[PDB]
Amino acid sequence: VPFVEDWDLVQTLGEGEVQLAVNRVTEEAVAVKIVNIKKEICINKMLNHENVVKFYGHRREGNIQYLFLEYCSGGELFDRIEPDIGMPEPDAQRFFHQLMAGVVYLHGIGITHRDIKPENLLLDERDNLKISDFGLATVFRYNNRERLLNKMCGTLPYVAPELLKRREFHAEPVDVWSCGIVLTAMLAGELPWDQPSDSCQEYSDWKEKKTYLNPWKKIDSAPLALLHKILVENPSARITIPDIKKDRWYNKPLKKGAKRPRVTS
Ligand SMILES: COc1cc2c(cc1OC)-c1n[nH]c(-c3ccc(O)cc3)c1C2
Repeated sequence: VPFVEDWDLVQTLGEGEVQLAVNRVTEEAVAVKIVNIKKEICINKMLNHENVVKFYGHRREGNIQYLFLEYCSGGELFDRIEPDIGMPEPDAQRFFHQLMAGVVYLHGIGITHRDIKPENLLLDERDNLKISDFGLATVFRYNNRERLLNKMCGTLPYVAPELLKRREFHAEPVDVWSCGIVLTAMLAGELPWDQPSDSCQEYSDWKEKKTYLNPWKKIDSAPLALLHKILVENPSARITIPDIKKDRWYNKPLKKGAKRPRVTS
């Protein structure tokens, strides 16, 4: 079948750069990443899950690497968050369920993302959350042996406090913490601190349990009981994903399914 391997770059999705590519024959839409990268390709080749951005393949034309990835027409979770407001709680709960399914998957295969934030959480046509960008990702468990991390990476507002205080740390509690910062952004439409350090007034207020202040003031007591268990400074006392799935707000019926077509009489 001629020309089925030809793609047209029709618009920039993000900045290397990510372009929306449309197949000349089929009109199938994919996102093409134009660019460390050797590790990114190898990690993406291991991934196959409904809440992880699909990897179709890669091609190298000289010095330029072309990564063929899933186009998520719903865009970023970031653009669903209304500044200083957030989003309806049943939406945030459904996105948080999906974020956990993805993170459970990655952790089960011994991969840590290390930069979870709403800019990286994409949405497909049915608003299904997909984790993206494996550029900072790494193997923390191999041959059933865990290796402690020491490399400082991520984005300061989403980084766990042990990354700024300790030489070495477990990988899984770091991704749990960032998921708790994402949940805060979804329910309050604002980040609680610039970084999780004692020098940060907002961070000290949280540790002092001053939940009468923002963003905690905008969050209902049931999701806020969950954020109290996630945003725990000691990563050994911090809630794990198996225990998150047992949380009351996490199991609270709130959201109806996607409205199906209906007629009366
Ligand atoms: C800013 O808006 C968007 C951004 C983006 C998309 C779609 C958007 O709007 C529909 C999209 N699909 N796949 C990807 C994407 C896929 C893999 C990756 O590593 C990085 C980005 C993006 C970014």
